[PDB]
Amino acid sequence: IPLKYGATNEGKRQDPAMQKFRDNRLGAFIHWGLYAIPGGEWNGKVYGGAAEWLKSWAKVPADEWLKLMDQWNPTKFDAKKWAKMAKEMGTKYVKITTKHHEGFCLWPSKYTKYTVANTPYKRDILGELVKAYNDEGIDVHFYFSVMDWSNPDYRYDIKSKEDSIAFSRFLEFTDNQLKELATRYPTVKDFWFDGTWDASVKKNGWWTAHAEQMLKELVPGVAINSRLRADDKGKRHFDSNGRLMGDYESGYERRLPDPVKDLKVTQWDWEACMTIPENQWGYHKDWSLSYVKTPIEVIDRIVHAVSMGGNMVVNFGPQADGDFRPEEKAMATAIGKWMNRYGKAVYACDYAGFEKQDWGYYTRGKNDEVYMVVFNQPYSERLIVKTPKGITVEKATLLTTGEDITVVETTRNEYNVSVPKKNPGEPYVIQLKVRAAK
Amino acid sequence: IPLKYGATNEGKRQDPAMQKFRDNRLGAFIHWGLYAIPGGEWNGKVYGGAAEWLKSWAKVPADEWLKLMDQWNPTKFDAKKWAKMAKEMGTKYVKITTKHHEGFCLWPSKYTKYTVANTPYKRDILGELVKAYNDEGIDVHFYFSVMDWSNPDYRYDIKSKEDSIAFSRFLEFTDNQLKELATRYPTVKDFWFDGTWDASVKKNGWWTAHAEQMLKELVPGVAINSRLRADDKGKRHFDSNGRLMGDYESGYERRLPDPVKDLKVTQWDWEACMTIPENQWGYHKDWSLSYVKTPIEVIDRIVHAVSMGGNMVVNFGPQADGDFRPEEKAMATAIGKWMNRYGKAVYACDYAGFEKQDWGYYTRGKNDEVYMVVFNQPYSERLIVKTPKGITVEKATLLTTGEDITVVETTRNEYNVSVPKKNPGEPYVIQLKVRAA
Ligand SMILES: C[C@@H]1O/C(=N\OC(=O)Nc2ccccc2)[C@@H](O)[C@H](O)[C@@H]1O
Ligand SMILES: C[C@@H]1O/C(=N\OC(=O)Nc2ccccc2)[C@@H](O)[C@H](O)[C@@H]1O
Repeated sequence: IPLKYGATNEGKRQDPAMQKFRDNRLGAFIHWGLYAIPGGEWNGKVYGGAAEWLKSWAKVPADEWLKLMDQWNPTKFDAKKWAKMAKEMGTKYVKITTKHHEGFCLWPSKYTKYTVANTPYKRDILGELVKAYNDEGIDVHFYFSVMDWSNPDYRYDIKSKEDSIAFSRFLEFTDNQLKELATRYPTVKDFWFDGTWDASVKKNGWWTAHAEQMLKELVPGVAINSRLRADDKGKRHFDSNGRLMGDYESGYERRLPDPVKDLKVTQWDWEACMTIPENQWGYHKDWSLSYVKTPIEVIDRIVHAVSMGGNMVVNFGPQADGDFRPEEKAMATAIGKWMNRYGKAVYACDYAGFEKQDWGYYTRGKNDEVYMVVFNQPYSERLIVKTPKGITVEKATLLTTGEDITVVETTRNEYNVSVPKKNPGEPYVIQLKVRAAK
Repeated sequence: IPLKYGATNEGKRQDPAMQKFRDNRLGAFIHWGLYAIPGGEWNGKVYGGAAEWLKSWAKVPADEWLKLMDQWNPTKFDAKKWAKMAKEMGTKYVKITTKHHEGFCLWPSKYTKYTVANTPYKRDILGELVKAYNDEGIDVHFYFSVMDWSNPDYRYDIKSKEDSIAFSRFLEFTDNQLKELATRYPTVKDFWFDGTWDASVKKNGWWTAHAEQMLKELVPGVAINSRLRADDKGKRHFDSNGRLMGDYESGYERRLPDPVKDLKVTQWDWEACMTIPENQWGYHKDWSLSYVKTPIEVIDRIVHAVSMGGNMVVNFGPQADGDFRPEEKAMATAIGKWMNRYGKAVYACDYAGFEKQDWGYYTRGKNDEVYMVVFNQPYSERLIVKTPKGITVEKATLLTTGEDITVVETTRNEYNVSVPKKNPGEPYVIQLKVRAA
């Protein structure tokens, strides 16, 4: 099908900027906005829904919601501390909410009064974060919500002549903010779009293709996520020729691809994001309301992503005062101790092409290292490895100690790899040397 | 498709005899015959192939092979010590080679001279084992090879009038031995046929249906394996309508059914068999030539079978002297030590209807117990349980202790059934209380 506004990449991008986005592998997400103030409570009622949607849950008028700017004073905010927290965690990039659905900008936009500038704190939070993260060697990605609850020219659908004209004004406004972010903060490496699912955006595929090109023209090598993009026909993420639009698929949140049934995902770049609670992105005061993931449950999902050729981003919702809740400091600390030991099987790794086994995941390094990441320790003391046609295992090594690991052939294309003599007592890595028959 | 010699069961038999066959779940195989004497070596060459096929590997003439009878003298043999070893192991049934391809009979058959009777030992080994196993409360099943290298009336195909005349004589001989086993040893619970794959048997489907019928008449509630059976069109195991013949499917000697892709096996009774080495059933003197399974690799396979509504039989190949090699005594000892702790999860258990998880297998007790048989201990300290649509986990208990196990709900239809407060330190069992509505 001829499309003017469909996909622009033939397979994965291999330019250095995309290779860096991919090699980074582990990200953090920051959700910070006016929603951190009520933290899921409005007018004495606590709402179970995602805190950053509280304006919706509590049916708050825009005027009353955005009045929260008068209370915005994150006195314990310290962009250097935040960047050290991310660096200690082992995050290679941070994705920041520049503007959520609420419409409150974390940078002093000249296109709205609903920004950091018009609060008691006054400071350009986005700018302080970009510089602090960048000083730590950490890449910065901008989340941006097209849907904007603060602009009455937004429309969910086009059902009239006045909807058409208002939505045209809305797209001009959106272009102004996007160009302003690209120009103010040229170290930006990615635009992660949200609030682009409505019938209104679907009917403006041309506009989604325009925003992608506009930002690519302003920011050499910038990445753009698939959630932005609709084609000529208003088909999202993948065009009507089934090709991926944008630079990477960003449709995975809180259910990762099946390691046996979804090997299709290894054909394109992709990024999963995840919450620590079941479904809280912004600060919610009461994490007793849903299940809260442990560090290992989070590390399992990071390795799972990389094992299938994808990035993983772990969300944080900072407190209204500018500090991180205890649960989130414990998470970043725990992930960071594990990444310092075992990160060689995450950073710059990818799909290995081996059949999934029960003990954990395989990942593949740039020089054909095959890492076994063991999450489930067999009582048998043998890790089953089934090799693809023509692949043999020549050696196994415990990554953290360098100790040689016994490898025994059990049948054609199957080995037992021995567990370490001493139980590592957490998820661990055995590095395989393998050979391809010519 | 209209069939006279297709399936005789509609779904699973549920008479007490089949319920016993199924509840037993854990079997032992015994491969014992003349092949135990050479143990895979013939004229100074050790053959790497299955030792019970040595006659075929070394191309031994029947006359020369069957002369091994002259050396058959297992003076270390004691059926009571065999029946005790099987009892310690937690085996509920024993499948015994009455006659393997070589055609040497472990019972004094009237229809051939190639029997224990015509050896120095003289004694009815089969009858001795039947009594010893039965007195320890162990069911006894008869392996029987229709293909018989001792009888020149055997044919692989029927391509001449002489082929027809000879094979007809061979089927008469086969019926005689089958009738003789069923009458001499009426405690027999099952006949597990082998040597039935040749065009000669496939083209005589009527006969396979006759041997099943004849044995079911002589032995009330006897089981008959799928391997015997060919229908009217020569379709084996499953008839041309896709319906299982005999009382259970006998396969998965190479690989067990896949826990995700082959849930279809839960629809019929089935039994897997396995070797401890990669492919040795009869005694082979050199177990260094292939990989030898550890006890936990064997218990993994047993639990896998029951988790998919199947039986598992672990093979033993006794030495020519009538004793068992050190590796087989260690295996039997270890399987029993584990089965005494955790056997509630195996005996009289079946498919649980739960989505397979990485840490191990579900089995279902007769009263809706759900056992998590944990082989792969998560560092997370959380065992993921996705329940089917309309099931909840009310509690969890370390089977060996009484100790209660924290269940946490995580999403709709998912839990972190906690691991036991203390790590059972081997494949272990946590028991779940479920509830539907
Ligand atoms: C990154 C997160 O994502 C969102 N929305 O994304 C989706 O709705 N994703 C989605 C929905 C259905 C299927 C797949 C993805 C936001 O509304 C949320 O507040 C947060 O910023
Ligand atoms: C029980 C064992 O089984 C045999 N044959 O069985 C099979 O080959 N079984 C099989 C093969 C393919 C698919 C399913 C079952 C015999 O030749 C062997 O000596 C041993 O007695």
